[PDB]
Amino acid sequence: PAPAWTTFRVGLFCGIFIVLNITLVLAAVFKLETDRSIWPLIRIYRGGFLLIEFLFLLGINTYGWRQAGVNHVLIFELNPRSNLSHQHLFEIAGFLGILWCLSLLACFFAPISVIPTYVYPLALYGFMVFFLINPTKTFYYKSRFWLLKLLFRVFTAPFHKVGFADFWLADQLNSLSVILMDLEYMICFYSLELKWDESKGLLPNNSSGICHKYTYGVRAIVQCIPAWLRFIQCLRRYRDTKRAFPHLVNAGKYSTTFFMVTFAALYSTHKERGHSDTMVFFYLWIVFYIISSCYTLIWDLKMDWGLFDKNAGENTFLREEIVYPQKAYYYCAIIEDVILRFAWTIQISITLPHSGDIIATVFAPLEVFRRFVWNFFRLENEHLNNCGEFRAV
Amino acid sequence: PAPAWTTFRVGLFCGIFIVLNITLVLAAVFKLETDRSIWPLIRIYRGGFLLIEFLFLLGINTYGWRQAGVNHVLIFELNPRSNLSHQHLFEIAGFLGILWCLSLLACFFAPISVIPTYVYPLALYGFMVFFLINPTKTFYYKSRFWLLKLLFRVFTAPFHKVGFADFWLADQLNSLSVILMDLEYMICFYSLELKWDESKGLLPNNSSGICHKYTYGVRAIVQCIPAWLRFIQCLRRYRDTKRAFPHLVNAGKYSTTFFMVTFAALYSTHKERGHSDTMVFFYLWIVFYIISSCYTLIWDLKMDWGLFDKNAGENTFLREEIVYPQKAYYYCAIIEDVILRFAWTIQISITLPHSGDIIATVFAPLEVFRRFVWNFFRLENEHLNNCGEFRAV
Ligand SMILES: CCCCCCCCCCCCCCCCCC(=O)OC[C@H](COP(=O)(O)OCCN)OC(=O)CCCCCCCCCCCCC
Ligand SMILES: CCCCCCCCCCCCCCCCCC(=O)OC[C@H](COP(=O)(O)OCCN)OC(=O)CCCCCCCCCCCCC
Ligand SMILES: CC(C)CCC[C@@H](C)[C@H]1CC[C@H]2[C@@H]3CC=C4C[C@@H](O)CC[C@]4(C)[C@H]3CC[C@]12C
Ligand SMILES: CC(C)CCC[C@@H](C)[C@H]1CC[C@H]2[C@@H]3CC=C4C[C@@H](O)CC[C@]4(C)[C@H]3CC[C@]12C
Repeated sequence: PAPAWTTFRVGLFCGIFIVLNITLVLAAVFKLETDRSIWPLIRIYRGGFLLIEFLFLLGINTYGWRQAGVNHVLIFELNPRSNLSHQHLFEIAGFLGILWCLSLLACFFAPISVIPTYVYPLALYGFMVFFLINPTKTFYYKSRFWLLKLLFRVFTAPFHKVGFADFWLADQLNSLSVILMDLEYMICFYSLELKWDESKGLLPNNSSGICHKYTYGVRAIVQCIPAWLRFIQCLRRYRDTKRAFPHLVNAGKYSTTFFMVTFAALYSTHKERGHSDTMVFFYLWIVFYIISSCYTLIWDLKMDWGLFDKNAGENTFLREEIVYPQKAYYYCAIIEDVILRFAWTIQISITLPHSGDIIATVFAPLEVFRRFVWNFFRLENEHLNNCGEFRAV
Repeated sequence: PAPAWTTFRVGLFCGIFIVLNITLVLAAVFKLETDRSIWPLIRIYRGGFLLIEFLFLLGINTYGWRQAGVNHVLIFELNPRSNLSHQHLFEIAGFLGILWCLSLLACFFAPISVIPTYVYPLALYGFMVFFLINPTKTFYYKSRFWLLKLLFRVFTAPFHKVGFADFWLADQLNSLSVILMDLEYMICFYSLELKWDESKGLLPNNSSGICHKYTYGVRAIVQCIPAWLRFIQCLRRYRDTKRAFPHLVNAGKYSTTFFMVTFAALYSTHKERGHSDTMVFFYLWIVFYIISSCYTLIWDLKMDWGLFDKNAGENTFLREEIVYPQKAYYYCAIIEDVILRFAWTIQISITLPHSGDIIATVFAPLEVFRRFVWNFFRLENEHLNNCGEFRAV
């Protein structure tokens, strides 16, 4: 198992997190100003919230993979000596989620003198970066180094060889593209919008902004920077393997992801300008959201998971062999990976007015939950079918 | 060891406790009224605070006894099958200390409608009793029943046989007599002082009370109800063993505890009345505090612990054999069991005006700490010397 101090730290951090969350809710109901816009803060903190949520669901995944015998230490090609058990991710999640609640609380109370209240997001997202690139061999240096060496083979896409960890993380970034949007919004807001002279700044004097629009191609390019990576990765895998079916057909789906965003952006620009030929684009976009919400779905079931098989037997649209104990799980996941998959690319085109933002903030933790369920059966099908194509035996 | 859920609960409760304590301090600095007396609440909550503190130091003791090999399962005559490890007392302490902080916080905010704010101490000290006398076999029913059957052989003193658990708890109640004083104050305050019509009540409209004085022979009788028990227990042990030295000389020390309290009470009554012959008592009291602060001290070292031995050897006023690893511990305890033991019976005679209360509240957690250090070497000397006189071999 794990030492008795690691479980103590897990519990301590989760308790502090719970109490600080309740205090956050109460202070937001009572101590709030209710006179200035709160969105320039909601986005900046929504990024980090999605990160913390993702780091806890990934701790639950590493427990489900071990209880069911998936052997994720050979698939990732990890080291069978030292690995992060679920209690080592439940611990980083809580630690980084304590500072998030502390920053969000200080941005409400501002319980200090002349120091401005816009330095708290900078402090939080500076500490979150310096926790990762600490050169001193402490606080999980082996894991952070294994992750830093690998976040470098992903962003420089076509110059390396694609292993399962590169593919897994590059596909994990597809459902985590809100972090990039909110990391771009922080920069464009701190650069040319927030007035440093005023002592409040983060909640500006209003109740009209220039960085959350689909602007001159810089919100759309960051929106699908996580599809460009996997497009090039599949093209490289085709260039190397020469098996033209799976890799080319696969890249043809991120290709569709490319068209939806550009057509939505074109329509948005044309109407915010007020051109007469705007509506012709709105008919095209709808075709790409219907085309690409299906392409990525009939691929999750038939090829990623491998469920709708012909020689199933008694399993009624599942595989011949299943690993997870029960059998209702495979049907709840099937019914969920269509409901949550339709809404996922609404939120990619949609990222319209202030009613078009309480939808993005609500659906953002539902694209990091759909990936949490993807990770469960992708790894299982990779274990007993080797369908990724990445292992000789 | 222990299951991985018990350590998680330990950590969770300690984290919630820490955060709620910091919130308590902040709300007492800021949200306070600063217009009404706060003592009628300080006493009522000081009782429960001492209880919670005692239940955590006793968890540390059960760890020190096991790491050093004291074998407290045979001395107490426990069951070698199921016993509370230190993590099962670290858990009850935190659980009961969460409700304490919640009650103390509600008494500050009063964050509910017409319901009065004096029902929170009643709620807390009703739940603390009903956690113990739950007939349903859940939430440590074996331990709570072993304790309830034994709190009955202690209060009915001379009709049972004195084992080590009876003596141990009856001597533990000597340094926990503030709980009884604050349980008597709660009753005499809720009975004839607090006006139920007013919605605040607990903080009365003032900045003159009739229940914390050394009153007509009730505060003093409850003050030394924990010395009467051990007096009778030693008399019974003499009646049975017929060895007249240790038991009679032992009872002769709680006899001295009896005289200090009555002389202090006589002096206090005579001066608050204003009699001319008051000061003659103040010379007697001082003789009993000097006589009885020495009697109980030269007994802790020579007979309870057994340190100042003649055949020590190289241990320089310790035993021939010592169990705890280091050797500075035995000297810090020697130097502490005189400093903290002089002040212990100041606080018994004292319990004088409002300057005579910030001393009792401050010294109350220093008589529950001096028993925390007693428990360490009493059990060790009982282990390797059998000096209690309670085991044939
Ligand atoms: C504005 C908002 C911006 C926020 C910026 C924040 C930057 C990043 C801060 C995140 C902190 C994450 C801490 C590091 C987590 C380490 C997890 C890890 O790598 O372990 C994964 C585990 C196997 O790791 P082992 O250590 O056992 O390997 C040992 C032998 N070499 O086995 C596994 O299952 C793999 C799990 C890997 C976790 C992947 C996390 C990816 C997160 C980085 C993406 C960031 C872009 C936004
Ligand atoms: C106004 C303020 C008033 C407050 C009123 C509150 C009333 C009491 C509420 C207290 C809750 C305490 C919960 C019970 C604690 C149980 C601890 C216990 O008994 O275990 C002690 C342990 C051995 O116990 P085992 O269960 O292993 O025995 C099994 C086989 N028969 O081995 C040990 O080392 C012994 C430890 C025993 C702890 C003794 C605690 C004594 C506290 C009661 C005194 C109360 C008077 C104020
Ligand atoms: C109708 C919809 C919304 C239902 C929601 C689907 C969710 C709750 C279902 C679908 C996938 C399921 C998971 C699939 C497999 C495992 C592995 C197992 O060892 C623990 C249960 C666990 C961890 C399941 C938890 C429940 C689960 C997450
Ligand atoms: C000068 C005075 C105030 C010093 C304070 C004395 C205190 C801190 C000393 C005296 C008795 C000591 C304890 C005696 C023995 C043990 C058992 C051992 O396995 C752990 C250390 C521990 C738990 C010690 C902790 C430190 C201790 C509590």
